[PDB]
Amino acid sequence: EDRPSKAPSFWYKIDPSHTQGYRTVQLVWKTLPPFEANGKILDYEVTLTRWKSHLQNYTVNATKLTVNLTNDRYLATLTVRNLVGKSDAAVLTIPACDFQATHPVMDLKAFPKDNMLWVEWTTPRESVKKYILEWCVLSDKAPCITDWQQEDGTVHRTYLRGNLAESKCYLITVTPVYADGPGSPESIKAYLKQAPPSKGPTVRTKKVGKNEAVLEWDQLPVDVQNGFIRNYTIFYRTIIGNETAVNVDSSHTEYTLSSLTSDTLYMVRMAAYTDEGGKDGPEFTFTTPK
Ligand SMILES: [Cl-]
Ligand SMILES: [Cl-]
Ligand SMILES: [Cl-]
Repeated sequence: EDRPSKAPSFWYKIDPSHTQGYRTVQLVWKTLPPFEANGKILDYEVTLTRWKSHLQNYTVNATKLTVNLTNDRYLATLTVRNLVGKSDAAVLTIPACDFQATHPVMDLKAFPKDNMLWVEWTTPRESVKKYILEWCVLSDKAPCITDWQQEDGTVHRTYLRGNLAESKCYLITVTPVYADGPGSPESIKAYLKQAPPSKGPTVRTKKVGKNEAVLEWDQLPVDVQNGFIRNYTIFYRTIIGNETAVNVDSSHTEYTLSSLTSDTLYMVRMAAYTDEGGKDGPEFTFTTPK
């Protein structure tokens, strides 16, 4: 048989340590797909070498390792081992603490097609070794827990290899990786599929005159949007009259109704719209003074 056929995908997250002078580094990798593992994975090995210092090695039986690094630059390697031998290594530079990330991807966009969420960008002008893509759902009913994947340096379009949901807003971040460290990240929001909002805006009067009323409302919580809100519509009518409808820019949170009749009972509601349709909020009432 054969040893594993490629290095695992390999990345890290870094934070300040409780110990002065150190950084807590969470090294992470993905279990190779079975076709690349070529047999039972026995374990992994990480090495860490600080510039002009002694190499540290760790045997790991898991897909994550937490280490304490100084503020210096490190070379990190990861190999996966099976009964036959060791894979080629995944290699990263973990830069010194004064490292300035530059050279982000340009023209980042994301869009659904064929039931996958595609992400594409213009390649940076530098030689990219590989890319890290990260994503999480934006929601007030669940924290942003990231999943991630790795791409070869020649890639400029790919799809997220997760099993995603419709009507959820994904925050997607693309980071180029260079020989000397990560590039600066860029992020975009996108939906695998949009739907009409689950709730409409709740409208209230700020001020009411004989012939005008100032309305205001809070923006919809992201969770209930189910897509990018493109615009609102205000519908209003005298108690005895026909309905009037006026469109409102999605970036606004106030609007003045005009040409109102004095001494009159008004009923009013608003709807919010995504590309897929709209949803009415609750009806509200006010009476103009005489
Ligand atoms: Cl991956
Ligand atoms: Cl965006
Ligand atoms: Cl008025």
